[PDB]
Amino acid sequence: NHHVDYVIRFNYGDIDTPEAIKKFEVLLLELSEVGLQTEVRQLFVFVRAASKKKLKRAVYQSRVRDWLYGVRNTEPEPASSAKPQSEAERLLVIYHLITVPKITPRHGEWKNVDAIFPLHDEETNRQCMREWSKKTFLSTEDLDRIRNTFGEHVGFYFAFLQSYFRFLMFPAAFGFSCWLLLGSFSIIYTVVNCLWCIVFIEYWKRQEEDLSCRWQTKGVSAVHEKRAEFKPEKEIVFPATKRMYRQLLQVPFALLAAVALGAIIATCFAIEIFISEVYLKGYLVFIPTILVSALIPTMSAVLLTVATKLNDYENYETQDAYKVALTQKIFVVNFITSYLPIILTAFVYVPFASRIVPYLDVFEFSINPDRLRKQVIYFTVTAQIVGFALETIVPFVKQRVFREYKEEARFLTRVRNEAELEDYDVTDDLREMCIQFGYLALFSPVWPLVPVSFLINNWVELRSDFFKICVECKRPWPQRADTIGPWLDSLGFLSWVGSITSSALVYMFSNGHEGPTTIRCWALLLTIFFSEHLYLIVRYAVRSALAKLEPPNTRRERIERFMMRKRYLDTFWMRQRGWKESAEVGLSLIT
Amino acid sequence: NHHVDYVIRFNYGDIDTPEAIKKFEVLLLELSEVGLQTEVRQLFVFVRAASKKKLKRAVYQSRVRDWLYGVRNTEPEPASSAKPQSEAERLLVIYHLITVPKITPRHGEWKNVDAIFPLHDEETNRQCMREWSKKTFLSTEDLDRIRNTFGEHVGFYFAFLQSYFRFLMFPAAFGFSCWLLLGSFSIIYTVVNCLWCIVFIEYWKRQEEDLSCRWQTKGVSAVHEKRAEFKPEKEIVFPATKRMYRQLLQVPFALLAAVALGAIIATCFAIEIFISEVYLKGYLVFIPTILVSALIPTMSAVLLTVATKLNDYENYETQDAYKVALTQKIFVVNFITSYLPIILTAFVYVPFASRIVPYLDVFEFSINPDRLRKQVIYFTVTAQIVGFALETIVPFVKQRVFREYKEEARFLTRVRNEAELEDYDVTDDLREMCIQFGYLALFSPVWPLVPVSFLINNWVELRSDFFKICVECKRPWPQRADTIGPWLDSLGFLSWVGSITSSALVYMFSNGHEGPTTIRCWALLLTIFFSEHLYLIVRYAVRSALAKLEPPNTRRERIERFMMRKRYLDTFWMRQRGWKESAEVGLSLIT
Ligand SMILES: CCCCCCCCCCCCCCCCCC
Ligand SMILES: CCCCCCCCCCCCCCCCCC
Ligand SMILES: CCCCCCCCCCCC
Ligand SMILES: CCCCCCCCCCCC
Ligand SMILES: CCCCCCCCCCCC
Ligand SMILES: CCCCCCCCCCCC
Ligand SMILES: CCCCCCCCCCCC
Ligand SMILES: CCCCCCCCCCCC
Ligand SMILES: CCCCCCCCCCCC
Ligand SMILES: CCCCCCCCCCCC
Ligand SMILES: CCCCCCCCCC
Ligand SMILES: CCCCCCCCCC
Ligand SMILES: CCCCCC
Ligand SMILES: CCCCCC
Ligand SMILES: [Ca+2]
Ligand SMILES: [Ca+2]
Ligand SMILES: [Ca+2]
Ligand SMILES: [Ca+2]
Repeated sequence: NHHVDYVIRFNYGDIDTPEAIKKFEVLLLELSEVGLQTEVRQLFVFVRAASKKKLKRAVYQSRVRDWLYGVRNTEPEPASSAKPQSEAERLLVIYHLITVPKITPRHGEWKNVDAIFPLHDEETNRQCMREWSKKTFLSTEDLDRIRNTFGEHVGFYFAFLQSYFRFLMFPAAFGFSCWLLLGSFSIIYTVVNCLWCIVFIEYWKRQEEDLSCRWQTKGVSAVHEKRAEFKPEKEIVFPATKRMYRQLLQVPFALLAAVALGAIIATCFAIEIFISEVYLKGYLVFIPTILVSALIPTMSAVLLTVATKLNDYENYETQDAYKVALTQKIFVVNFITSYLPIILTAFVYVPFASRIVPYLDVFEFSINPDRLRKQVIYFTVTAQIVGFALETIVPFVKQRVFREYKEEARFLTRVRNEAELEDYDVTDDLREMCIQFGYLALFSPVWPLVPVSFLINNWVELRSDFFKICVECKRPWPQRADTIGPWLDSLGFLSWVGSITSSALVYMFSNGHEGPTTIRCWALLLTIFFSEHLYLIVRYAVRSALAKLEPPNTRRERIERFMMRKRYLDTFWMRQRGWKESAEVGLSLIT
Repeated sequence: NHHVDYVIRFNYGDIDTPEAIKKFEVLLLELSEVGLQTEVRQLFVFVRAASKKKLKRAVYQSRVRDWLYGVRNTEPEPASSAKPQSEAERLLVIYHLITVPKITPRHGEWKNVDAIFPLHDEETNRQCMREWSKKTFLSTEDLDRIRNTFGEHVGFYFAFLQSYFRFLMFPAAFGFSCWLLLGSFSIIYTVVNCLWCIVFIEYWKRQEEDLSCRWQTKGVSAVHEKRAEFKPEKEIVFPATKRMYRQLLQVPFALLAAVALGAIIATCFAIEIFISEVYLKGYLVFIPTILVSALIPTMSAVLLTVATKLNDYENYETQDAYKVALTQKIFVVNFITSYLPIILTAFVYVPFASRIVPYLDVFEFSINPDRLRKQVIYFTVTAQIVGFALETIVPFVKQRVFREYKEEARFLTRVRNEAELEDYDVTDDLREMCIQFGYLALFSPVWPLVPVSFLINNWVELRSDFFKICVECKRPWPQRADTIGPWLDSLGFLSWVGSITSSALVYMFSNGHEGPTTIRCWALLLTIFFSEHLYLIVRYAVRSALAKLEPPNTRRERIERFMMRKRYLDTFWMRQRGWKESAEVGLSLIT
């Protein structure tokens, strides 16, 4: 309540006598530029809009600026009827009316300010957290409500997850038939799956071209806020050619992550085989479990600081390209810590365990035949439950218990209890969706009921993720995007390898595993070359098909830019006696 | 001379008494719409511009129309200083001032008119046919001269061929070292070749984005002339969804062309092996040569009429998409009649001739070891000479001899001698360049001196193709394009397979051919999977590198559309006493 748009908190780090001076500078610069800077702090500084006229100029100066960079594409309405018409759109102007240069508190670094965040609208969360908890799919008018608050970068998540949930009803039905009627490893199911994983990619690439155009946000790559942490050396900047000689260093980082995380997973996989040989039994089972659940959360956390100390080398003048180039350096960790402990089961054991059974240095064997099937149960069913309680229930209990040991203006506690909470990142929430797409592409022929396990998940995960933004963490400031970003390029790579891994897995499991038995000459490498090249000419056929059907929300963009230019537009021997005698020459010619 | 812009000829087919009437209609419709329709025919009708004012309106009505469809992107200059400033640009308005509906003679069909064509400017051909016959590369000011006449669709050919000639100096030097120092089949040369074939593709895709922007023609896909041969069923048209159920029939056509042309090439290859067995000797050599040089020119000519009777099924409302969709149906013939007689040598003989020697039904054998090397000489060296004389010298003699047996206004013969000539097609001229790129990608490790054979060719072929447009065939009317078209998509496919075919050819020629000897299990299919997947992550690295460096002619497009929109733009508990008292609250808080 109380018409607050943002708060601005303070750290109290050092000696107060320059901090008296710095408090003026973070307050003089506001009141010279925005209005009604107020504090009933303790320290956090409230901020309002200035007037019902100085705000209306700032909305018009923003609707002009994205127009002439080629986003809005209509004409900007003037300051007479310049109502913001959206709660997220008004909060977006104010944050650009604070964060931008030429105004900055520079909220992360180079000053002494902790965070800037808006306040929740509790009465419209409570009437939606219970509203679409009953429906099985929420409508386009419901998704625009998640756009008119929380910005659009949060809005592309819940529309992706909705469109992911809507297409999962086809493999969940068809995989149910292949489980109940067929057995596993069926040659029909692994073909329909890879044909399914093409259409969902090529539908969503067409779907973003509607939804980033219907929300008037197609082309925001031109309009990105700059990073303060940027070191140019010229003026009207940094040469992009010097990036390529320094982004080339990213490839020795990817070799390092595959060789450091590759060892720790292969070590802890080798030890838990060794209890099947030698073994006290029940005590020693959790010895590889302790080591793998403590080292790769630590070793990956080392590789974040290596990636961060690498990513701040290359300058990346825009804020978006910094977050994208960091995320593409983390997916090589996320590919290798989540798919390697099941590649190493399916492609090492059942090929050969007789070669690696006589090596007894970590102090008769038939293969336990369901080591693979039990392990693909563990992520897609079990870890979807213990991962549900760990991101929603357990941090909700941690924040509730923490307030209980602590215990005209009562909401100054409520703002203070909101200021303690965490801060949402959609990139942290897209990686749990992009990776679990991998198990549906890479390892679905083992136990074909895995799309049923994600169908039940993604209905609940759609609600629990809207739960955690409203009551568990603070409100994200409204951020704009024209796509989900790096993941769409990586959701297509992850279905590439799913065509190689599946069709190689179907051939060996032709009614016998037997870990030197299966032919590889005309069989294994041939069905990889043939299946994967049949993958490519199908996605070439689907992508070239959907590019010929433009959807209506982007057809109304091309027509509307036509009408804009329509309105700015609106602001010597010859003697044959014309044609009546020239035709008389032709009538004379008859032979 | 004589200020003629186009001529319009006539057929004299049927009985003259409605042809008296039809002569009025093709002349009344001109003089109501254009000026100075004149004939000193025999029949062909001259046509001029109307005035120095009615022409200037038509140039302005064309510069407006491509602007508001988003091509010209500046503002159109008004009719005061609306000089056409180009010879091809003035002839382009007149042809659209004749051919377009709502005016049509519809020059191909549904009336009785044969052809419309402009006249050559002989004095500026003669001063350029000898001018750049001395230089080794012609400049950007020389290429604009081939743009300001002959349109732009001819202009993208001579700029592609120039940029192809400029990058061929690197394999011609490096392949000369690999021939003189190394032998054939060297593992270094086949890697640098496939790395070369990526950069030339990814440079030219970046180069068209300059050259179709510097010529003010980026986005002409919006502005295409319609086809008269078009059968809609609605109004404000034909559903594009019905195309996909009928373009699906293109794939059984491609199976038919590979099985009809596949037989005749495999038959005539089998017979010329059979003279190496049984054999009179010298008479019987040319028996497969006669059959293969007479059936595949006939059998392909059948497949044009099948493709044409297929392509007119799907409507293709634009003129460009008809020519593109025909050309993509002919490349499956051109792939299979030009590369199959050397795939079938390299991948059948030296794998196994002992299996196919005992089959003697077409009435000891060591393999003639240079059947492959002598055959790859034949296209890349010999057929480049007998193909030179067959497209330039021999049709020049055919047109010169034909006039000699025949033998105030002398040029009415010159126009009549120009009207007899052939008509140029750039698509017929790009296919001889796109296919000979295939031999440089697909079969370069045999006899590595093949880029020297195309370097000498492409200097001569650049001049002889400019020779044949000026004196051998009539002038093409100025046609616009923003790319070379279908070939750029097919010049990348043709380097895909060149990474598979080369790296498989290096493995079976590791110092022994021996047509069951080479391992294929861990060797042949493995070096295809690894080499080709290393091809893909290199072209992903090159394409993502060049997309980060925008060239200046398209940077001056994005800035210039910014300045266009710049000019159309130019046509309640609160009491804390501002900030000077709000800061006084923070100074009190010290502990
Ligand atoms: C279950 C082990 C038996 C392995 C031997 C059978 C392999 C010989 C038959 C090849 C089957 C694959 C044919 C090539 C792939 C075609 C898919 C496009
Ligand atoms: C010349 C005939 C000899 C064939 C046997 C040699 C094959 C065994 C060594 C494999 C060489 C290729 C290694 C895999 C390709 C790596 C290229 C990325
Ligand atoms: C607009 C949503 C279209 C629904 C199509 C769902 C069909 C799922 C199967 C996809 C083809 C394999
Ligand atoms: C761990 C991967 C290397 C193991 C090699 C196993 C060799 C066993 C003999 C099979 C011969 C191909
Ligand atoms: C579309 C790519 C997946 C096709 C899978 C086919 C696998 C064929 C294996 C047959 C072995 C008997
Ligand atoms: C980038 C477009 C790739 C898909 C089009 C090429 C199809 C490649 C098939 C190659 C099979 C040998
Ligand atoms: C503008 C033309 C650049 C010339 C570059 C030619 C270099 C040829 C070798 C290409 C790299 C393999
Ligand atoms: C023409 C292609 C089929 C020829 C098959 C040759 C078989 C020879 C014996 C080799 C066994 C793989
Ligand atoms: C870049 C793709 C071409 C690479 C060719 C490598 C071929 C390796 C063959 C080695 C066999 C001894
Ligand atoms: C269309 C983009 C294709 C290139 C990017 C994907 C790279 C594929 C490499 C897959 C290796 C297994
Ligand atoms: C080991 C996997 C390394 C590559 C991860 C995917 C990065 C490419 C995305 C297109
Ligand atoms: C036998 C070759 C058939 C395919 C020819 C290439 C058509 C695809 C172009 C991308
Ligand atoms: C047989 C090759 C087909 C390729 C189509 C893109
Ligand atoms: C090892 C896979 C690398 C893929 C890079 C696109
Ligand atoms: Ca989850
Ligand atoms: Ca979550
Ligand atoms: Ca030629
Ligand atoms: Ca030619």
